[PDB]
Amino acid sequence: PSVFLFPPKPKDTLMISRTPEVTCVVVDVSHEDPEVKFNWYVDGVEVHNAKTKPREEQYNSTYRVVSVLTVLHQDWLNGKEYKCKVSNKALPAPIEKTISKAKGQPREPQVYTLPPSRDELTKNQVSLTCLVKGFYPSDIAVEWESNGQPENNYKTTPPVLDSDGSFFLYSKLTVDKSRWQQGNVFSCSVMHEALHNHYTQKSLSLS
Amino acid sequence: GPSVFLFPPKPKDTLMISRTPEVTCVVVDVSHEDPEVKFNWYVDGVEVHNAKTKPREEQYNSTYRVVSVLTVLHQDWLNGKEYKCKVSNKALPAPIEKTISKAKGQPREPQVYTLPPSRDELTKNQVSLTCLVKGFYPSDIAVEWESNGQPENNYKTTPPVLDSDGSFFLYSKLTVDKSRWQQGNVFSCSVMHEALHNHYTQKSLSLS
Ligand SMILES: *[C@@H]1O[C@H](CO[C@H]2O[C@@H](C)[C@@H](O)[C@@H](O)[C@@H]2O)[C@@H](O[C@@H]2O[C@H](CO)[C@@H](O[C@@H]3O[C@H](CO[C@H]4O[C@H](CO)[C@@H](O)[C@H](O)[C@@H]4O[C@@H]4O[C@H](CO)[C@@H](O[C@@H]5O[C@H](CO)[C@H](O)[C@H](O)[C@H]5O)[C@H](O)[C@H]4NC(C)=O)[C@@H](O)[C@H](O[C@H]4O[C@H](CO)[C@@H](O)[C@H](O[C@@H]5O[C@H](CO)[C@@H](O)[C@H](O)[C@H]5NC(C)=O)[C@@H]4O)[C@@H]3O)[C@H](O)[C@H]2NC(C)=O)[C@H](O)[C@H]1NC(C)=O
Ligand SMILES: *[C@@H]1O[C@H](CO[C@@H]2O[C@@H](C)[C@@H](O)[C@@H](O)[C@@H]2O)[C@@H](O[C@@H]2O[C@H](CO)[C@@H](O[C@@H]3O[C@H](CO[C@H]4O[C@H](CO)[C@@H](O)[C@H](O)[C@@H]4O[C@@H]4O[C@H](CO)[C@@H](O)[C@H](O)[C@H]4NC(C)=O)[C@@H](O)[C@H](O[C@H]4O[C@H](CO)[C@@H](O)[C@H](O)[C@@H]4O)[C@@H]3O)[C@H](O)[C@H]2NC(C)=O)[C@H](O)[C@H]1NC(C)=O
Repeated sequence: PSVFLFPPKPKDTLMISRTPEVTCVVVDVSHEDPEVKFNWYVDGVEVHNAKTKPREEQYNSTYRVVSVLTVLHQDWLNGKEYKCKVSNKALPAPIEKTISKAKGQPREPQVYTLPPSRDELTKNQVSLTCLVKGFYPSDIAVEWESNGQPENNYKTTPPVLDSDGSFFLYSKLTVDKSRWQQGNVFSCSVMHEALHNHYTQKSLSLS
Repeated sequence: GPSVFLFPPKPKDTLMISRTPEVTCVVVDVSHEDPEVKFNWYVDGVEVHNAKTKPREEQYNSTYRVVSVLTVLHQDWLNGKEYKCKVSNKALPAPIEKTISKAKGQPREPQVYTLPPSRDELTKNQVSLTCLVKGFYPSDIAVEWESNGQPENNYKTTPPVLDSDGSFFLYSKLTVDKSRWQQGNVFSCSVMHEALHNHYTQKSLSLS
């Protein structure tokens, strides 16, 4: 019997219209001892909002029990602590797990778009690059668009700790060479708490 | 009870015959009651006898740690042989077996591209030189930067990322003083991977 606690998605905390949530997952619940119990706290003050999702019977004859707590955007971004407490018959003592946003002064990301290398122009597809550096903490969302429509053939690296204590990442969008050569505009969109309106975009085109 | 961890060789050690690649079997949580541990090693299921076992080390939590190292042949690892470490201890009901090998699949040659700093970044005192490596399989790779034949210090590389075609990509970022870039120095990104000729390639970047 083990307990894991998961933070909300960055995009959910940065847009007021979306619903962020903390997730508490209990694994390795035996058939002999069901009836896992959940206690949730926020800065020590107990809350009663959580919902217990239906459990799954797994392939190795165990169960996974999930509890979800909805959180306010300003609570999470202010640094409040969330504690999940799990009690089962098989456990000797209740298990406590805690999570919160990383502490420290937030730092604004710098966004740079880089066109394909000239050597890549011999291929059928080319890579468009979006470098995002200098940001803190590491919670961030990156998306690509063109003509106001989302592009989907992109992949983003995990954040990497840089030598000055900030984070950086790269996002790579793959497009057909003919779309690049015709002059279409491609945009890298970045969402982070230290940005004005939590959002900025940078464009790239051959022109 | 004891736990067993098996570690692969470092990518640079398998790619240069002058270096020595090694597989490491590490056993933790050996009790003070039953400290005797036995190792058996197999390569493709055939037992080998040239492994080197270090003396047990007492930890501050009243347990022992034991390490056994097997030196491997470069061609054996690159040909996909499987290495098994088996650990026997009287506190166990059965021996513990762990297996490791190179990732399965056909190797694919990396494409290496260097990208100069963005124009918007030239207002800064430091600039970023970018090395993109894409299309490679498997993900075991080594990336380094140098200038004028001497290694550069201030770079960081992302972990490999699985792309949409089943191959991997990564980026490496070198941070340099703007003055060094604007004076026409040559910077070079070097890459080591099994699918490259001589396991090595290099690509340069300069103002010009
Ligand atoms: C019997 O079967 C059990 C279950 O069946 C599964 O078995 C598996 C082996 C597998 O084969 C499956 O086929 C099968 O279904 C099985 O139980 C295992 O146990 C594993 C460990 O023993 C456990 O692995 C851990 O996984 C977590 C992360 O798990 C998430 O990611 C995986 C993919 O990596 C997903 O598959 C999984 O479903 C989890 O999903 C994430 O969580 C939620 C819900 O999905 C998402 O969050 C929400 O998402 C919604 C949208 O869906 C909203 O967005 C919402 O807002 C969100 O909140 C989240 O997005 C999901 N993520 C992804 C990517 O999808 C890892 O964290 C573990 O890694 C640990 O590694 C080290 C080494 O131990 C640990 O030290 C470390 O711990 C912490 O690390 C911190 C670092 O900062 C540190 O600060 C802490 O101190 C430290 N703490 C401790 C105590 O160390 C990491 O935690 C680990 O890999 C499996 O997940 C689990 N199965 C399942 C299904 O969960 C049994 O093992 C098996 N055998 C037996 C004998 O019983
Ligand atoms: C008693 O104490 C032991 C020693 O710990 C010391 O004392 C305690 C009090 C602490 O202060 C420690 O910090 C201190 O070191 C404990 O041993 C540890 O046990 C845990 C498991 O219980 C081991 O965790 C496993 O670690 C794997 C990676 O380990 C590498 O990296 C470590 C740093 O991150 C490093 O310390 C290790 O030595 C090891 O280093 C590699 O060694 C090889 C060969 O020598 C080299 O080739 C590599 O280059 C080295 N790498 C680096 C980065 O240097 C993890 O991979 C592993 O996770 C895997 O399995 C888990 C499931 O268990 C999966 O969830 C996961 O996804 C992954 O697949 C696992 O976490 C730890 O390594 C042990 N420490 C040492 C030093 O051996 C005892 O646990 C403790 N016992 C009790 C009862 O308290």
